[PDB]
Amino acid sequence: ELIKENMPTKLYMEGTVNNHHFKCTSEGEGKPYEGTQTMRIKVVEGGPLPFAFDILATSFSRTFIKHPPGIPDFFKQSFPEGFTWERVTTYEDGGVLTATQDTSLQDGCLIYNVKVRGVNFPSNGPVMQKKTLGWEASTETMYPADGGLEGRCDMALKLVGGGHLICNLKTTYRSKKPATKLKMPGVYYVDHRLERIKEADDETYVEQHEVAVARYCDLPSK
Repeated sequence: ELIKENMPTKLYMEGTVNNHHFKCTSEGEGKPYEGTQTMRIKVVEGGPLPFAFDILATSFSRTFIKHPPGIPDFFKQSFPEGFTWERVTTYEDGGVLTATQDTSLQDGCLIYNVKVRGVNFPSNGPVMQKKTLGWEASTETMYPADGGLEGRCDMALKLVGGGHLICNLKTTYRSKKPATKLKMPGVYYVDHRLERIKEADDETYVEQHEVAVARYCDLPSK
């Protein structure tokens, strides 16, 4: 329909982490019905960053989740109007990262505008010492609430040396489409894997790939 089998993306990000101002742009494409996509990211102001890029990774694309037929796709249904989200990520060592995003569809292209704000990352911790090795796979639970979706998950950042730094994510996804036009899902789950494919020049160029698939819980009941 409006969301084709192949779909290009463009993203504009602006933020500050521990008072460090920066900007990024990216471009990618993916297969929205297959749940895959790639993003090529450039830090265009404030580079090289004094924190691990990993903490921005999830801020760089909900349309590219594979929803099987029994699960109404909130995000795909939101077009042509699009949707927005806002998220708080709380790291167990005190860093907090907040992000808000607008998603819109313009002349065949998904356009993302993202504002990020990070505070209280410990100067001695692995994020500011850039001692991280990317994210483990994780599962996000989606709960319908008041016309929108509440996403919740935990994620863990691999550390150089072994071990993980754990964080908790809370997101609220809201549609710009009128609620009369949206079939809401029930509770469901999204499994994600987000991998870095390439990086250059002290993380001022990064290429990421995500795969994300929605499912219900297949565990037996009574």
